Amino acid sequence: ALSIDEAFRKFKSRLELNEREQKNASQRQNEVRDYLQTKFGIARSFLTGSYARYTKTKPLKNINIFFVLKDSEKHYHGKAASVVLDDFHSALVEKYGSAAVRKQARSINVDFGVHIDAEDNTDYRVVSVDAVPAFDTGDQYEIPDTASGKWIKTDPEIHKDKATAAHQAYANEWKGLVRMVKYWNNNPKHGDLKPVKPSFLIEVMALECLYGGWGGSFDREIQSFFATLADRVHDEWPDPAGLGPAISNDMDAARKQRAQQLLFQASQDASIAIDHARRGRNIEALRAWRALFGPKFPLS
Ligand SMILES: Nc1ncnc2c1ncn2[C@@H]1O[C@H](COP(=O)(O)OP(=O)(O)OP(=O)(O)O)[C@@H](O)[C@H]1O
Ligand SMILES: [Cl-]
Ligand SMILES: [Mg+2]
Repeated sequence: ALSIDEAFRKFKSRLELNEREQKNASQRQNEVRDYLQTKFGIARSFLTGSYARYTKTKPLKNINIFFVLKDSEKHYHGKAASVVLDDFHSALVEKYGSAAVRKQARSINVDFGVHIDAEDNTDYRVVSVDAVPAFDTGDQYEIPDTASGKWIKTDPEIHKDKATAAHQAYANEWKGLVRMVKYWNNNPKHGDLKPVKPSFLIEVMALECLYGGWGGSFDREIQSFFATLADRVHDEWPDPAGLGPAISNDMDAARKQRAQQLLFQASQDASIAIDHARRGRNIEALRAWRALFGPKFPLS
């Protein structure tokens, strides 16, 4: 019979990237890069965002690939964001069909048609990539921004370095706790709209909302993490690197109130699980944790 710690560590391992998934991400990168280089001047590409920080939850969706545009494409830098995104969109629809391709704020999503079963298993295949037109300006990158109509600065290496620093200060448990809350945020039980938008905001908040080092127990850490996220979701959350626009403006007021309510509900659901465990009702506690997170949380 599983202890609470044993169950959380199994959950954590189920959310870790493995070698077969990595090989699949690399293969999709080759496929999309080789194609896009026939349509645009692209010097190089790279896997980035949460995928590269080991903070992307499962199943693996919306893996960012920056496609670094050559000087021959510099005309795009002085044009509206929708122009380069339109061109990337049309190219990718031509190859993958309209149903598979979706415009996003700072990327085009390509969905490979990989089946996600009800247990969140894909036979070790990535679900989709976010294709990002990008210019390397020297100090950082610039990518298209639908909200402003223009281009914004981003340095994913600052995000990576600070995720690594938080993780080292948290006894190597920070990244896993982030992936667990992102798994909860993705739970179909919440409906069509996730509690927190974008998912990246959970990680930005966690840089401040996990603190004091690792406390030693997953269940208390998760409870307090949810409670802190509820209390702070209305704060301003700038780009931590100080380069791009704030991360906290994608939710309108009603959406943020809902975010706070669902995060607080999660903190209460976690408290119930903690109370079960305190009283020796261990299979009851595991059932409470599974109802909160979803099927990847184990009962045995
Ligand atoms: N406002 C911003 N300013 C600068 N960089 C940003 C901004 N928003 C996002 N980023 C960078 O772009 C990356 C991709 O954003 P995206 O929303 O696609 O999430 P992601 O990395 O896939 O994370 P998740 O798995 O949580 O969705 C981020 O991880 C971050 O490095
Ligand atoms: Cl959403
Ligand atoms: Mg993404």
